[PDB]
Amino acid sequence: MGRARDAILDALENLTAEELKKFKLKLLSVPLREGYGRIPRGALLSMDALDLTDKLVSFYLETYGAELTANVLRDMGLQEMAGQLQAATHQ
Amino acid sequence: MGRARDAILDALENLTAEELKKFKLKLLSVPLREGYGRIPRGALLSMDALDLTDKLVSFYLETYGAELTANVLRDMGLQEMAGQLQAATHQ
Amino acid sequence: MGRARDAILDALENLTAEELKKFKLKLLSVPLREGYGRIPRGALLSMDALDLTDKLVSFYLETYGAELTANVLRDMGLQEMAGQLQAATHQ
Amino acid sequence: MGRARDAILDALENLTAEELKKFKLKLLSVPLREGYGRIPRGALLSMDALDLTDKLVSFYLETYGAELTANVLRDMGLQEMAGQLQAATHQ
Amino acid sequence: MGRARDAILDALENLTAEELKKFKLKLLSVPLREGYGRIPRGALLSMDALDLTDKLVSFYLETYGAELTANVLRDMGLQEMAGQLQAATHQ
Amino acid sequence: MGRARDAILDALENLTAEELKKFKLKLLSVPLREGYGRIPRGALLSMDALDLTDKLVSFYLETYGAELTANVLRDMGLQEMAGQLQAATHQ
Amino acid sequence: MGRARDAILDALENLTAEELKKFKLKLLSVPLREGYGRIPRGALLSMDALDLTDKLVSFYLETYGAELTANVLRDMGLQEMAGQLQAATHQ
Amino acid sequence: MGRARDAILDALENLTAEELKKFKLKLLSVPLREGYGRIPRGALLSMDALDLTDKLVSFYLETYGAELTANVLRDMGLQEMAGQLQAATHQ
Amino acid sequence: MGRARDAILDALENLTAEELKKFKLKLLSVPLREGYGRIPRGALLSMDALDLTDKLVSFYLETYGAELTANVLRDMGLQEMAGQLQAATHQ
Amino acid sequence: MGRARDAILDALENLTAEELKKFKLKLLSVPLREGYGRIPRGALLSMDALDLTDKLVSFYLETYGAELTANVLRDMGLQEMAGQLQAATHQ
Amino acid sequence: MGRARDAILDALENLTAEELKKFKLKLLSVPLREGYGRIPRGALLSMDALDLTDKLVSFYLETYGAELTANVLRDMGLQEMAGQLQAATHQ
Amino acid sequence: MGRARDAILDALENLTAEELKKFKLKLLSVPLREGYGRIPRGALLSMDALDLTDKLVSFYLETYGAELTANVLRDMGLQEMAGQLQAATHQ
Amino acid sequence: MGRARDAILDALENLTAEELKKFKLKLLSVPLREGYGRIPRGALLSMDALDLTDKLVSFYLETYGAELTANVLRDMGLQEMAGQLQAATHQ
Amino acid sequence: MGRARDAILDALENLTAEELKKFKLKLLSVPLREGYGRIPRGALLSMDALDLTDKLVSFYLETYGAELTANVLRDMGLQEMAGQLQAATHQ
Repeated sequence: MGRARDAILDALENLTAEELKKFKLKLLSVPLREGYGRIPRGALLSMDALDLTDKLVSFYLETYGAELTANVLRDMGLQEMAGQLQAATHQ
Repeated sequence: MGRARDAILDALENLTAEELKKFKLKLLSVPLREGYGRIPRGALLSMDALDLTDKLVSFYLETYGAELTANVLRDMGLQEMAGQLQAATHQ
Repeated sequence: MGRARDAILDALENLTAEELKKFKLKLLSVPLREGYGRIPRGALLSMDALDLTDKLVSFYLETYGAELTANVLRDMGLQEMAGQLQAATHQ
Repeated sequence: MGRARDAILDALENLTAEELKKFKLKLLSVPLREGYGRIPRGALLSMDALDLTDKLVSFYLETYGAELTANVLRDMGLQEMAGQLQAATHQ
Repeated sequence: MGRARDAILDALENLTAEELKKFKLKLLSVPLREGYGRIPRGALLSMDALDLTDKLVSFYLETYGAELTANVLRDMGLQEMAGQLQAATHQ
Repeated sequence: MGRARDAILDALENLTAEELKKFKLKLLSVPLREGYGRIPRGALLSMDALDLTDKLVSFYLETYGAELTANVLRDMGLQEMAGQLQAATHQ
Repeated sequence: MGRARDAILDALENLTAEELKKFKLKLLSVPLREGYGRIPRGALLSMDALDLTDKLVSFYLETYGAELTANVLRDMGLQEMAGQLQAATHQ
Repeated sequence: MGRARDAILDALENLTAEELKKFKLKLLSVPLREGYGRIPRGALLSMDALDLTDKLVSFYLETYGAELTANVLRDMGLQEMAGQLQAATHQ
Repeated sequence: MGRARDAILDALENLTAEELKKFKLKLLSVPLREGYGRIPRGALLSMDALDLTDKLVSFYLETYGAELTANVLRDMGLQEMAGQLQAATHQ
Repeated sequence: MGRARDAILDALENLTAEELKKFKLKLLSVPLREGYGRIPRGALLSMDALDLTDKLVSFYLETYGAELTANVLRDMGLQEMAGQLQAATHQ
Repeated sequence: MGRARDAILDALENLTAEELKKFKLKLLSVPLREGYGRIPRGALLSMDALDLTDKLVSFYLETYGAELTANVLRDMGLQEMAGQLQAATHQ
Repeated sequence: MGRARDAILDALENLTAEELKKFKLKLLSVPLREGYGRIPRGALLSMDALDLTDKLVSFYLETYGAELTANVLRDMGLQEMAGQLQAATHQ
Repeated sequence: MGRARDAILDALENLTAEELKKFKLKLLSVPLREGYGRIPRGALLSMDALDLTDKLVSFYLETYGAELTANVLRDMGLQEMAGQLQAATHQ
Repeated sequence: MGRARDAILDALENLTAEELKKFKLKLLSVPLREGYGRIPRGALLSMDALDLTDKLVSFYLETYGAELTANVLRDMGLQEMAGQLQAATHQ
């Protein structure tokens, strides 16, 4: 399958346990493109990094999942991680 | 068949594992109108969200099931899920 | 031949395997009208849904069989199936 | 047919699966008045609530079955279910 | 013809498929008064409730057949069917 | 014979034990085309993926079965399995 | 001779024993045209697929037997069975 | 059902996790009036507020449960929470 | 007729299904006196408690059957049932 | 008679009960060569490994039966049993 | 039946889950007087309090079971529980 | 009959359910002497300790069965049960 | 049978539970050579180490199974385990 | 059974939660005598004191288990615990 399920993991494994919670919280209110669902709170507020990567690639696709992860990471301040994620996904 | 069973599921999936137990506990003593039975403790304290919503639409009807869920949600404090459920059910 | 043998089936085939046992158990102690017999334990505690519907329409007639099934279902709390059966049989 | 088989069920469905095992274990050593047999251990440790109620009303009569169930429930601590059982059976 | 052949039937149709085997097994060693033979083990372990009632009223008379059935039923614990049999036969 | 009975399995076998339960639950309320029946609740809430795909292709036709599976899958959010299901069935 | 008895056998042989019993049950109450008899309960609830096919082609004619079988199959939900049955019998 | 099961919960959620342990420890030696049992240590030393209030209303009744909770709360020092509990319970 | 066919039953109904299989397995290799045969594997590993008691009293005798059952029970650990069987058989 | 009926059995006994169902399910939709019939669904979904082996060698010949079994095994993923079957049958 | 199976439970429900593991571990190497077997490690390291007390009264007798439990409890340091057990058992 | 069927059982009942699975898995690849068959994977991965001992003594003889069990036990690291089996079988 | 099913186990049993999930997640997107299937997501995200080794040697062969496990272990960082697996497999 | 499974516990129960990790880590590289296996990292880094003592006495024997524990304790600096372990085990 696509390798985008790995580039996301390498991006979410570099987050500390404190800013992973911030990522999950901001995932609850980020604007979404039409036709895509939103992860429910009950599952979102308890997943670890691996489950979160699986769920992100499941609800969204490779391209949109990577793009959404990059946008959320950039909006919360982390610039180098979003940059390396975009570098890994685009080429 | 009515879509009110999906609305309850969308509201019970936004509760974490902690206030789901609180919801189930509050369901054991909430006042009920006449002609409706009460879910026994033996099964109530073990269902997850899916079993709970199915069982709620089983004992109570769609309209009363949604109304009772909204009442219990307001009673325990959550005004956002209750408002979402009212919006989904009424119209 | 009356169609009431079908409306009962649609009510008993929507019960889970656990609550079918509850239905059969409650059928052993429900009050009965005069002139109607009671299903013996040896056969009742082993029937599946289809045999149960056949025996219910055999001992009790169409109207009384449907009414008794609705009463037992409503007594054990299941009001959606009871209402469905009442709507199907009354008209 | 007496309704005491129902009142027992409402008492055995209102207690969790963890303490149903405790009830069945207490049932192996509770003193019995003369002329009444004891449920064999091979089947007593595998029955769920429904078969337990049926077996209790079969081995012991309605009055003594309800009395024994109330006594066992009181002995193991639960006096809410025991209280409602006594209220239902006596009147 | 005496009605005692019917009452025994009403006692053996309330026994499940597992208690009927226990009844037939106990019938091979129950003490018997003088002048009455014992059912051979070849046919006893293969007949159903109806054949069992017929042959019980055949070997033993109506009064002794009912009394023996009640005694065996009390021996294995089931004192509800035994009580019903006594009530039906004595008066 | 149509090969899309194999595609549906590939979509139902990629779901975890928790979201398969949600799929079965949402299959109880999805709108249906005229002339197509609804799977009874008693058997639907107990079958696994293999029985589910067999009965999905049995009750509804081949193309409609695939399309309904895709509709339900997108409704609950999973648009990765739904997309590959469309890719398999359409061409 | 007509080959409709082959098409009916093909339709009844591809459905499991569980819904075969349901088919035989609904054959007891399906509406019939005037001049056609009803299969008695004593034989209907015991015959297998082969005997059922033979007696369906016996009591009713080839055309009416096939059409009634298709009607019963659609009524009980299986729309794949009836489709191939009508395809075979019509041409 | 009485609302005092909800009054107790409101008392056990407004006290911190450090003093919930103190409450549970004090519950192990508080004097009890005759006829009432004592919660075993193994279960008591592990429940959270929801399980604790459920089991408090289970072992003791509505009135005695509320009274015992108020007694323990005053004993350990918290007078505001006990006063709130009396205000909720008595009227 | 000897009552040892009953006491043995009381020993084989007071042990669970996981101990009955162990009893049957150990009955395969227990030492036997001369002149007594061994139950074949094909039938022994399939019969339940009742058939086991009957065939135990058939192959062996009353006294030897009871003694062998007690020896197997004590070898597999259960001392309470073995002592009960001793008390029942010796006097 | 060829021994190829054994090589199939050695392939159907080394796969678990969960994936025997998947094998039987894919046996209902695998493409078939001209002149060969399809096993009826009613009997397919109930046969065990031995009955399945006999049926496979009956409907299809030894060569085509082995080839079809290998193809179905490779399609469903298991390429360890498929290679073993191919090695056993080809030489 | 003796009440010793009741006292042991009162001693095993009053100790935490952390030290129940210690009790079960100590039970694997405690010296045993002759004529009594040792509980196998496979089942001993998985039972809860109820199964443990049933197994203890099964392998050992009432007197020896209580004495051995008290000895093990004193061995690991818990003196008050052992004193309670001795007081309940001896008189 | 030899006692080696018991010494194996005492070795397979003294190891937990987690490492029983490891034992069964290692039994699929252990080298075998000439002329001895290998247990098929379908039945091996589902049987418990009792069935495992029975089939171990069936496929392999007493001497080789005990030797193979000890070899597998030392292979998977358990030097205690293996030594106990050595002592039990040799003398 | 090849010993490679044991080399893989020693590699998968020597890594913690937190990184076993990472291994199973990386197994969902690793490139595969042509002709080999992919483990379905539903079963892959639930099996433990033993089932994982069994199915790894099932879908892939001895050589390719070991090679794929080594490649995945190398990719996710663990160089010691991959080196040990390569040393065990190659010679 | 030997008492050395107790002394080890008394040596591992006196370890703080921090130095227990150091003990388990040094257990991964301590040299072992030939014929003894090494505990895998998967379980070694998750067991607490009780499972660790059981595992040590299982993989190694009484004498070697005690000796290895003493050597590891001396290596990591803790001398008084090693001394008391020697005093307990040797005499």
